[PDB]
This record gives sequence, C-alpha cells and structure tokens, in this order.
Amino acid sequence: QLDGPQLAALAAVVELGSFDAAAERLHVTPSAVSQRIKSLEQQVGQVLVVREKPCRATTAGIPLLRLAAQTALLESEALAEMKRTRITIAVNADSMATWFSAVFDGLGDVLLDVRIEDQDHSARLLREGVAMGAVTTERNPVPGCRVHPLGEMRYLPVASRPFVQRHDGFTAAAAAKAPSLAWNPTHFVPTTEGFTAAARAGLGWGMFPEKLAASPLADGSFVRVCDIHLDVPLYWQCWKLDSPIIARITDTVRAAASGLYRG
Amino acid sequence: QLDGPQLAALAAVVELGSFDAAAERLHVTPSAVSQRIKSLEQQVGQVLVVREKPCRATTAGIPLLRLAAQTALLESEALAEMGASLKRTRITIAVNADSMATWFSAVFDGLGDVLLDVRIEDQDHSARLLREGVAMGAVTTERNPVPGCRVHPLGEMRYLPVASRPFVQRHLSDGFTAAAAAKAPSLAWNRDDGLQDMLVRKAFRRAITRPTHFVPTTEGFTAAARAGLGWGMFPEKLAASPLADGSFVRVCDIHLDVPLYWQCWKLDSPIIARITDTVRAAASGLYRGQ
Amino acid sequence: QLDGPQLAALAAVVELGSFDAAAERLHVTPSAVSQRIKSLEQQVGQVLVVREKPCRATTAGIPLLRLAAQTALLESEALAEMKRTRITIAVNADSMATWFSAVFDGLGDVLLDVRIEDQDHSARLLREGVAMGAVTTERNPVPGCRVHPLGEMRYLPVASRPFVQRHDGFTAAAAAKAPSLAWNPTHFVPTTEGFTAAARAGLGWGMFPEKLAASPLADGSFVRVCDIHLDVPLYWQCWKLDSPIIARITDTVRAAASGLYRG
Amino acid sequence: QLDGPQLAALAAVVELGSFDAAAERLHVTPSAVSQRIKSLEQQVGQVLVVREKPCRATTAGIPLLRLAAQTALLESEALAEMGASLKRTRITIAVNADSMATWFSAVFDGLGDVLLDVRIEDQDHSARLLREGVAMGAVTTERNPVPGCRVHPLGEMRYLPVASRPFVQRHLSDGFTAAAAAKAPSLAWNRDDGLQDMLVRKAFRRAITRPTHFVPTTEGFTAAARAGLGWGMFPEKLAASPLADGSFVRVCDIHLDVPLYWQCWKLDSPIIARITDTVRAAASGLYRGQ
Repeated sequence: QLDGPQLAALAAVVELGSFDAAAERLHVTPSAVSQRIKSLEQQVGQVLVVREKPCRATTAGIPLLRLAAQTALLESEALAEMKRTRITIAVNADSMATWFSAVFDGLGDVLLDVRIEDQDHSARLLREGVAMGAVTTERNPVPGCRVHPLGEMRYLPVASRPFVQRHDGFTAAAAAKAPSLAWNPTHFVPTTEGFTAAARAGLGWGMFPEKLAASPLADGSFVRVCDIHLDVPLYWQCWKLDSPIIARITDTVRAAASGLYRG
Repeated sequence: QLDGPQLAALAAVVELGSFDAAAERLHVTPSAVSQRIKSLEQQVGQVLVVREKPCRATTAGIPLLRLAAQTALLESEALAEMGASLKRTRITIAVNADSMATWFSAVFDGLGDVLLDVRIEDQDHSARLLREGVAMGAVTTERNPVPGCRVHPLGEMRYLPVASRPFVQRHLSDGFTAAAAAKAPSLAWNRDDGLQDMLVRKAFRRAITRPTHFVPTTEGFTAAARAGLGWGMFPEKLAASPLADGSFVRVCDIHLDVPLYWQCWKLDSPIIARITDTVRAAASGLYRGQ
Repeated sequence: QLDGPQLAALAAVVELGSFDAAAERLHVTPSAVSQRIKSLEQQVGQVLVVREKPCRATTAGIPLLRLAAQTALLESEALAEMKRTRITIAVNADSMATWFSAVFDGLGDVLLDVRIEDQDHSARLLREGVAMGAVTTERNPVPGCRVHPLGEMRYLPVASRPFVQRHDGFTAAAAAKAPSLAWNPTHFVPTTEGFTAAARAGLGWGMFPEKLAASPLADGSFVRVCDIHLDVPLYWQCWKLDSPIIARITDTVRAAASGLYRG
Repeated sequence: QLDGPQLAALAAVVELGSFDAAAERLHVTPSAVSQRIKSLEQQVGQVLVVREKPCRATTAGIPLLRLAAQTALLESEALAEMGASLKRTRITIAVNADSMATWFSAVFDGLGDVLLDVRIEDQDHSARLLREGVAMGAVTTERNPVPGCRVHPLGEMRYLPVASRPFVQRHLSDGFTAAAAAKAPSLAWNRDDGLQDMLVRKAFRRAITRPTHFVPTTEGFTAAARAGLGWGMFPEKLAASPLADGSFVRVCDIHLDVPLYWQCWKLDSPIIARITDTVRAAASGLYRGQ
C-alpha cells in the first residue's frame, strides 16, 4: 500500500494548480503538502509534480493521478451500499411492552429493525455489529460500546382477587404453597398479553412492571400480594462511535425513558 | 429388544447438555449413561448424541427424543389411573404470537389441574418442538401432520391490512395503488413474515418492494402501526378496537384468511384430549373457513 | 420411569397365559420372569398378575398392560421414521477421483449421500452423527468410531514436457524457481479435471495420484519430474456400532480399496 | 476524509482472524491496528469487525473488504504502469463445477503472466466471494450484477438428462413417464441442486418426488451415472463422449439451457480486461442462447 494522504495531496496539487489551494482543500498547510508530495515521489523513483505554478502532473505521475481518481470513485459507491437509513436496535421485552414505544413517534422517517432480546443476546447483536444499540439490563460496557444509564423499571407482586383467598392473608407459609407465573408450582407464560392473561385467570402470582400492573390494580382485576417491589436499572448501550445517527437514537431512547425512576 | 430407561438417558443427556450432569440426575455413573446411550445407539444402529461441548441430539436422535417424552407422559398417566387427587403435570405447548394475543388466552380459564409451559413460536419453530418431544401440542399454521402428531383444524384467522389515519393521509391519500404501495412504508414482524406480501400479491397480482419496518411482538407491532410508521396485517380481533377508536383505518378492502391447526401427540391421553378440547373451544370464535 | 424389562415381562405373562411361554418369548427363564413381575407389582402397591394358570391381568394391572401396548406402538413408528435406506458417507477428493467409485457397483439398491470432505470435516460429520463413515487420512479413532486401514495412495511429481525444459534437467537449484500446482510461484486449482488441466497447460508441476498420473505419462502428455514418491495411508472410519448396514459398507469400501498399496 | 491504510488494517484483520496477527503483518502495534480500524469505524459510522474468537467482517464491513482488494489491485497496476517485466500477480476467480470440467479449462492455456487461485463454487458461494473482494471475477449462473461488479454474458450451457443403458432397462423400459420418473432413482450434486427438478417440471408441468442419490464432483457424479445408480443432468460437452461409447443414453428428448455470466470487478484494469477476454473466448463454444 502507498496510500493515502500523499495521494490526495498529489491529486490536489495537480487538479488545483497550486500548493496553496491544495492546502485549502485538505485543511493543511502549504509547506506541509510540499514535503507530503516529495515523499510520494521518493518512494516511486520519479518526480510526479512540477514545481512551476500552476503545477500540472508530470507524465510519470499521470497513473498516480488515475489511481487517486479510480480509488475515490470506488470509495463513493462502497459507502453508498453500506434512501431510507436502516437502524437495527435490540430491546428487552418489558421495555417494548412499556416505555420504548414512545420512540416510534420520533422515528417515522427511517427504517427500524427491532429485535426483542435479553441481556446476553443484545450483547451478541452489539458485538457482531448488527445492532447499533440495545436497551439492556447489563451495566458493564460491551466491547466497542458506550453505556448510557436510563433509570430503573419497577416490578410489583400480583395475582387476582380470587387467587388471594385461595393462597389467610399472605400467609407467609404459602411461599411455594402458592402457584407462580414466570418467563424462562410455576407456569411459564411469555408474551405480555398472556403472561397477563394467565394471572388474570387466577393461574398464579407474578412480577409485573408497575406501569403494566397499573391499570388492573385500579380496575380491581389485580391486587398486590404485598408492598415489596424490585427495581431493575435499564441501560442504553450502543457503538462508541461519533455519528449523527447514533446520537439521534441515543437521544430519542433516553427521552422515551424519562419517566423511569431515578437511578 | 425395545428400549427402556435408555431413552431416559438420551433425553436427559440432551435436555441437560452433559453426560456427567444427566448422571447426577438419574443416579448412575457416567459409564452407565454412556453404555446406556451406546446400547441404544447399538439397538437403533445410529449415533444419537453429539458428545461435544453441549450435548445435542443428532437428526436421528430426534424421534427417540420425542419417544422418551411421550413415554414419560403415558407412564405418569397410567400410574395415576392406578393411584390423581393432587398431581400437577407439566405441559408444554407452542403457540403463534397472533393466537396468544387474541383467542388462545381463553385456554387458561378452563385449565387444570396442570402446570403450563407456553412458548411463542412461529410455524417452523413450533414444528421442531413437536418433533423433539419438547411440546406436546402446538397451534400452528401447518396443516401437514408433523411426525408423531394428530392434526385438528381450528378455523381460520382473518388479517386486515391497517394503519392509522395520519399514515393514510401522508402515504395513501389517493388510495392503495401499486404506485402508492411501492412508496408507503409497510410493517412486518421480520423477514420470514410473509403476511404483508400475500396482500399486495392478492391486491396487485404482482409483488411490490417497499420500505419496510421490522417490529416484533404484539405491543411492538401495535405501537408501530399506532405510531404511523407503516401499514401491516393485523388479526381482526386486534384491529376491531382501533377501528372503533378511529385509531386505525383499513388501508384497503382486501383481507387474508389463514387456516390454523391444533397439532398434538398422536396417542391416548386423558390430559391431551382435555387440553385439545379446551384449545378447540377457545377457537370457536375463529372464522369457520376450510 | 418404571420401564422396561418388568413391563415386557408383565405383558408377556398376561398375553401368553403362562410364565413358561413368557420366558420363551423374552429368551429368559420361568423363575427369572416370576420375580421380574413381583418387583413391578412391589413398586406400584398392588398385584398385577394372578398366579393361577392361565394367568390373566388383574384389574389393577390393566393400565400397565395398556402402557406396555401404547409404548410399543410408539417405538415402532419412531424406528420407522429414523423404503430405501439412506447412507451418508464422507470421502476425500483424491479417493472419489480414483478408487472410491467402484463402491457404486455394490450400492445401487440404497440411497447414497456422498460428501467430499477433508480430514477435519470428515471427523466433524462423524462426530455429529451425520456421516456413518468416512474415507480419511486420519489414523486415530474419531469419537465413537472404529478404524479400518485401507492402504496407501501414492503421489508422483509431474509437469508437462515443455514445463521441464522451461524449469537444465531437474536443476535442483530451481526449487522455487519453478511454478507449482496446489489445492489449498504456486497456483491453486481444485477439481481434478483442471488441477490436471493446469499442469497439462505447462502451468506448473504438482503432486498427482499415481493412478491419475498414469495415463498421461504413457500418453506422453505428462513427464515425471523425478522418481520421488509420497505415500498417504487412507482409512475407513465409521461408527463403532454393530449393524448390518455399517458392515456392508465397511466391507464394500475395504474392497474398492484392495488395489491400494500395502500399509 | 476518505480511508487509506485503514482498509489495509481491516482486510488484514479479517483475512487473518486476529488483531495481533495482522499487526505482525503490517509492522504496527495492536493499538495502531485498533485505532486504525476504529478511525475507519468512526469515519464510516459502523462497526466493521467482530472482535471475538476469529475476527470476521460484519455485514457492513463486507463492502470495505472489497474496497481494500480492488484498491490493492488498482495500486499494484498503477505502480507497474510506472515501472512490469516480471510481476506475478495473484488472481482469484470463482468457477461453477460444470464450467471447470468443460469449457473453462481453456483459460489456462491463454494465461499469463499471473498466479491463479481458482475456487469451485456454486452461484451463491461465488457471489459472496465477489462481494467480499475475495474473488476478482466469477463464472456464475447469476445474471444480476453483484455489488462492485460488471456482468458479461458468456452464452448458455446445455444439460441433457442421461443414464446408462442398464439403468434405462431396469427403470425406464417403458420410457420417461411420470409413473416411471416417480420410481426411477435420480441423481443430484446435493439438496440445492435444482437441475433435475427443472426437468420433470419441464417434462411433466408438475413435480415428482423420487428416490435421489447425492453425489458431488465431476468424477463422483459421473461414476454414479456410469454405474447405473440413477439419471441426472449433464453438461452436454461431458455426455458427448458416453453418448458415443454407448455408455450413456438420453432418458428423454427434453433439455435445459442455463445462461452463464462472467461477473468481475467493475473498474479499469489491464489484468481484469485481459482475464475477461480469455474467459469470454474460452466460452465461445457455449450455445449462443440469450
């Protein structure tokens, strides 16, 4: 490889007729491009540019001007390949079920690729460069990622009115003597509309996001087992790169998470 | 010769991914587990377990995996027809996302006395869990009987192509043309989701590539649509409400009927038949179709 | 689990009317099945068979007869799933290109699944239980496999007449000063008809199986570089299970390899 | 900003699967390689390399992988248009199995002065190697231009459905009926081989499941057919001989024409154009088709 500051400097001094303008185009200095050029000529055993101003290419430097040109033509179309911008994001289920959807209001002008994943899989999607960022419970930066705290999600204990009197008071004896809902005397019932439907059906008691368990408790369809609550910090982790798109989304997500508890 | 606690060994070694693990799980030495799987590999003439890293079934070990589990259920019932009173049996069933959010919910209400393990899986994922004995039944879009399984029709689920009014204004002011449909953003659960594609085909006898968002889950897919991101196919039970609200509007007059089926272990089982009755009844509200 | 010798013994004493015949069907002994039965009844808290001959099942043993029955019905259809027999085999390229094809004469009555793989991939196919056996250069038994020596394949050095006088005599100085053919001053050219076509085209010199390099040397299209030869032992490795199908194929392959050199 | 020896870093880290390796390969510290890939990840705004176990390109790093290699060839030519005389350039090209056994062979005869690295790959495998800069050209059944690639038609290859006379006697005595074709064993290179399936379709406007052997490679597939295992589709150039021999006979009157294409790096290159001329001329013997 012979690239690449020395080439752009060569094309510059050749296309614009001067060392000054070259500088002007590369945000460098007249003397800084001069020796930038003399290097390149050194390592090819000939003189590429002719000092006389306006300075055009010497015959033996044409191919290198051609190189600079086709190189640059390639780079362009490459950058294109990699219209609507695609952003792939990972989110944990309770977040998609709860606060994350706000983000959709800010994002109708791009093309989302949303994945519902847990801590471990989010991390993989990050590392493997398929997910640009993840809502996750992991606090330690994933390789190549920056970590933004989002606050905490709060979970309550819940069952139905009937499930209470069946398993009196919270007879703290009925620890396992009570049937319990879960995700992955315990029934496993994913989604959200059924993990909810299970509990509503006096089928068990479970940990529900406060925000989800909100309405039914007011309806009276739900009752709190007890006044214990568990608090899980969420984090936005994304690629530690400076990019307008990464920043936009980090910002949208942080704002859709405003109503979470203080971390 | 015809098997035994040899299957037990297999199923344990695969579900637990270790020879040592499944040994301190059935009260026996690695050697025993090894000869047990070996003797079974001998009888059947096939290698059944990849021994490496985490232990998994080979292709040929899938059917005996299932065999082990149908046998385990058959066994615990034959020995409860002898003694129930209490018995809390573990039942695993696969269910497609769209069914769980709509009709399937009802199955819990009429359930007992059994411990439920429900998996949200698409057509392909669920057929695997059936083959592998992991699930003793599944709501699937699959009409063809998977191995070791009876097929029950449940009815058809109708899918309406919908979106919010703002979305229609911005993208379908002039209606659902093939010039408009090539530009309006569509939704989808993921790449394997063909629902939107069958419309468009049905609607334009063709196939139109468009901008398409991928948003999974009921809440996820629902917020996307509610948030005017794009149009998408929704189980009618789920659109019924936003159609009243004004929150959703039908993008066009066409729809999709998708036959559902309840596939479960072909065998005798008071627990199976009972679950089947419940699943079938929970679906009495589908469109009759066929 | 309660299975499974005790059940078959129960069904036996129940279906046939006697302990004798039971024995007769299970290749066991009258007294050996008697206590085989009393165990099973012990661990279910009731009497399953009635001593009186011919002995039928007791009411409380019917379900266990049913169990034995449905169990067995399942096993059958399972065994089926796992018409024409499918046999998947791995072979190294130079073997498929050379001696292995003889095997096809003995095998038109089954359905072959032939994979062309090297030592490492063969081994994986074996371990992962997809290939029943592999022709391979590996001598150490793969996990779960038995090893059959097959003999040695012999490779010669070759180029074209022109390639000689271009790279006098084997001026042992032109070690790298000569262009060479290879697989994975060296051109990489797989298949067999082209790895051959390359050399024929004075494009390089390479190691060819003696059997392949046979004809052209007689044609005069090929010449030997020198009289060095390299010898590679081949091995048939397959599942260490006793099975009629495994034995058939181990035998066919060993015979198709008869004309290899003494190992 | 616009890249540089940053690509060099990438391509090295991916082709070698290690940050340390590619460092002791370009004379620089891990850190340098790291910042170099980082600065490039920065400029482009994407993660480009999975750092783990063996280092591989991410999807978004594929195009820069190609970029690195087209640049590397462009560079070594621009600097040989300055100085050749000797130069032995490494060129990698993909070629489908059926082309290598028939017409492509000719390309070596009219070749120089260049070091050849030929890969036998099917349609899909070869398009990958083109995208990834691994191959600077490929004979493929793919008409659509892969990214960074010009497409040249080469002609069409004809495929005859054939078998040995013993095979016909035993299985096709009464000819190539859909009742006979459902029973006679067919061949195939593997599951993705659709050649035999397109016949049968062409022959019976339908699709018939049959016993089918899978035997890859030219010698492998050829011995199978010669050994009466089954019927299969053969490049005519290859059947021409056994049709004379009597060794093969056409199973039926139908055939398949498959358009071939030569896809190569879209750019200027005396080496590319030259290779292209040779490939194109080696194929002058295909059927003109189109």
